[PDB]
Amino acid sequence: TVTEQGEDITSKKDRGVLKIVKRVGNGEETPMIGDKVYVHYKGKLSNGKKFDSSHDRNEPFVFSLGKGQVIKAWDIGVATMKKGEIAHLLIKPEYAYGSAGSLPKIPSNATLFFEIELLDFKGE
Ligand SMILES: COc1cc2cc(OC)c1OC/C=C/COCCOC(=O)[C@@H]1CCCCN1C(=O)[C@H]2C1CCCCC1
Repeated sequence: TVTEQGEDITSKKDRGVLKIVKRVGNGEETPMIGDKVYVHYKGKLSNGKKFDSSHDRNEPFVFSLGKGQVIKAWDIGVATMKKGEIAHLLIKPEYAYGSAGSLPKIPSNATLFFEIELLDFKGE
């Protein structure tokens, strides 16, 4: 395998967000912009120095798709997913925290990795 694998799901096609479907989902609907979305996730910096998971909070993570409550990669990435799907996302800094970073958690120009399971979504 290669590092830069997965489908480029960016609009600009700059391979900034690469997606692999690891578990196929059910039903033909993906969420609409503005839908409330319910997920479980495991995330990390590619340097392995930091890790975050919804399981640490012992409850699904909920956000409104496409409202910028999460990094760009998530708004783009979760919009592509079916209910029940598990996907991996490899994310360059331009679709995460950029050259400014987000200290102390996220250094400048960080690459991020997430596994996300789309549990459900509801039209608000
Ligand atoms: C567990 O707490 C955090 C988790 C992430 C980022 C954080 O601040 C940048 C962060 O600090 C508290 C702030 C939370 C508010 O949302 C920040 C935006 O977070 C995000 O957009 C993405 C996706 C949704 C789950 C959290 N996200 C994060 O990047 C995590 C990081 C934490 C470090 C490992 C890689 C993931």
